[PDB]
Amino acid sequence: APKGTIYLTFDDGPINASIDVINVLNEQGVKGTFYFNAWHLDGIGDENEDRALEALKLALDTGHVVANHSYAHMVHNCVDEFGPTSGAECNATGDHQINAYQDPVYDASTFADNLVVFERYLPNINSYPNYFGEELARLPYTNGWRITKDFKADGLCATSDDLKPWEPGYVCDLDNPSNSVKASIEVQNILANKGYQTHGWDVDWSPENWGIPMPANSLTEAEAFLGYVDAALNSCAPTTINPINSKAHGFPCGTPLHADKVVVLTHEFLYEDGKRGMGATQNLPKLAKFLRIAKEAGYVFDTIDNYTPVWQVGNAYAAGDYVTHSGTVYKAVTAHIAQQDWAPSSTSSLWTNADPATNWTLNVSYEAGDVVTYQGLRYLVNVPHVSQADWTPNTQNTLFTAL
Ligand SMILES: CC(=O)N[C@@H]1[C@@H](O)[C@H](O[C@@H]2O[C@H](CO)[C@@H](O[C@@H]3O[C@H](CO)[C@@H](O)[C@H](O)[C@H]3NC(C)=O)[C@H](O)[C@H]2N)[C@@H](CO)O[C@H]1O
Ligand SMILES: [Zn+2]
Repeated sequence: APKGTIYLTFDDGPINASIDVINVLNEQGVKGTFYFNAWHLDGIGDENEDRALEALKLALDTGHVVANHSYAHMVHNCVDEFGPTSGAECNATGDHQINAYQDPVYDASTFADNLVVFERYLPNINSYPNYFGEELARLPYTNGWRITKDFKADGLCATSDDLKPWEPGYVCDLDNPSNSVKASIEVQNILANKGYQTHGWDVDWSPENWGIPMPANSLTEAEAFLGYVDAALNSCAPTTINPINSKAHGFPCGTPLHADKVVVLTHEFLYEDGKRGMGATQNLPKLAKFLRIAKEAGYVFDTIDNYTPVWQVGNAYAAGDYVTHSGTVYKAVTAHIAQQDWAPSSTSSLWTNADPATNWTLNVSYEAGDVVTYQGLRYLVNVPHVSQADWTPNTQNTLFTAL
């Protein structure tokens, strides 16, 4: 038996430093989840990205999961007209989390255009089992969560309308949050309706002190960081974390799917000797040590696509157990042994659809007070039922009422 499961996640690649992080993981057989922005493939990301596409292939060919972090990390929302140099301009002012989300519908279509750009550089990318770019996402700067119908969170302080949190006068206020944070929540609901899950994080391997001249140099030591991981296990880390920017407000603490797991967040550019410090010189052995000793401490590493386990012939499932089957979440209705001829489906009596989306869907267990969207209209659930073809919201005056 294992102590728990760590999910190593790496934001904001593929950059030339993705290559070196991958080789450290590959030396120890650990596989990681990589949330990628494809503008590094167009070389407009203002980093070292000569080998970005080489990095993307190395990740896929050595079995790491690739996931959708949007095309340009919402840098169009920081400049006034997004173009080649926008990545460089926005690094001058450092106004990244300021007005990070504005038009939710445009911002969300940035995840769509991400996929179009990947498939253009790696035209055979859909043939990799590891490519989850259509199904797994993470919002820039936001500790947001869309996991199941009953497992969602939101980062209510992750972005700002005016000031940075280290500037005098920054007041957060979860009761009326920033228009940027409001926009970020709409983006998640849009992605959820497209069939995505989104994962935030339990722990952040990041600078303890971003203000420092070389902020990559202040990365937590591995031994100490194993301490933050042991700290975070079953302790509902996303609400207790610091700063209040990276908090996941509304995290369903105690939820069963999160038990015995820790999602670690890091950035590849923290592992590069360069503009942010001695990243490779100081932190690549940090990461190597963390794998050796976290294994010793009793952990097993995995990738986010298994956080929600895949339905498997031969496993015993209990009522209320969550699985994934074709990138769609289901909750067991009936304890049973899963056999090949009754996998989850839109008509299974053994399973109900539990995707965190909000359009009306077949085989969902609706509670009263739920709202669904159907043929462009919003209906409210008057009576708890499991939906089926005959009960479309626009024909069942009893079950649904139009808003
Ligand atoms: C500690 C704190 O006050 N806030 C934490 C955030 O720092 C952090 O979110 C991360 O912020 C980074 C700084 O903005 C940001 O890096 C930027 O990313 C873009 C895209 O790669 C680059 O163009 C910028 O150069 C880069 N900025 C810098 C200074 O390197 C990260 O993308 C973003 N995730 C989160 C997670 O650590 O936690 C907050 O609490
Ligand atoms: Zn990011």
